[PDB]
Amino acid sequence: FLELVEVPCNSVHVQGVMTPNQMVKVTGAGWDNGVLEFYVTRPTKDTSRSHLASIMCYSKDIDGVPSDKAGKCFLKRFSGEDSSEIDEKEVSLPIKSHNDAFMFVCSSNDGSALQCDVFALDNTNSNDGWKVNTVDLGVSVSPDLAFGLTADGVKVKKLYASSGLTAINDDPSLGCK
Repeated sequence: FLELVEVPCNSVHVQGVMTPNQMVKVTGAGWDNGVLEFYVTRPTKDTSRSHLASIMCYSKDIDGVPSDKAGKCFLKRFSGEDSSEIDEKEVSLPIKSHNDAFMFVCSSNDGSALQCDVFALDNTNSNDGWKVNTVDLGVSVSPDLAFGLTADGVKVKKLYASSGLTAINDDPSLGCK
């Protein structure tokens, strides 16, 4: 959307702060097993990182997932001061299954709040089209935010950021290649 450039790495690490209206995009075709986690981390303030926010999606198509979790997604917020968990909350997102294709598109409208558009193509009925819901992550932009996925076997993971965003593209520890 607009001028998105692929980030040749495994996650999107922003240099500095996100100005308003730039975007980062994380896409995949699904995952193999377990929970899908979309993360936003920030630098801890020795040079380590801490979660700022997390979206965890439980597949409706894996036997044994609790009935109160299966096919649901949850937003976990963390304190931007002591890295403490503030709260968890169910959020309405179109990702229902680990066989769905999906995209996360995150931006800050005013340089302060972070929100993401979450797109999914439901595998269990891929004959409907794409669906999208927007989620406010309920945290504020900090310098040097990182965005990515943590999951067992994400299929065809690709990453993009706005042209005007400074994204790390040469750190071998981020799988940059």
